[PDB]
Amino acid sequence: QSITWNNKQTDIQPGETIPLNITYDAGVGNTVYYVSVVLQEMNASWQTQNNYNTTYPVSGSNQPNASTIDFNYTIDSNIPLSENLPSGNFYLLKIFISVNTDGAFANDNTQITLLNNLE
Ligand SMILES: [Ca+2]
Repeated sequence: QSITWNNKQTDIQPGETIPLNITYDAGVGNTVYYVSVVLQEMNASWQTQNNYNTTYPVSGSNQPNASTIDFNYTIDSNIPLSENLPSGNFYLLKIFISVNTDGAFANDNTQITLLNNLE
């Protein structure tokens, strides 16, 4: 199993939408269970502290095991800016595929900065 976010960007302003282009493949012998995108606040040990707006752009049965999709992912306008997080904490855009009913996973989790471009 594999998954890539093909059009990465480093930052986003809360309230904006990221137009994700995502390639995934469940892998030979596997069946896609879902593809999920969720914004996470992490600590310095890469342990999740908060999860925001969990989405499942691929889900259900009869989905293609491998495809490239476009998916608009929104950051709520009131999620705290990166500069206002506790020391060492950061945002990670979790982008991942589950195969075989959560039997195995792969990810293209990508660090992102939430900032206010007016400031
Ligand atoms: Ca990666």
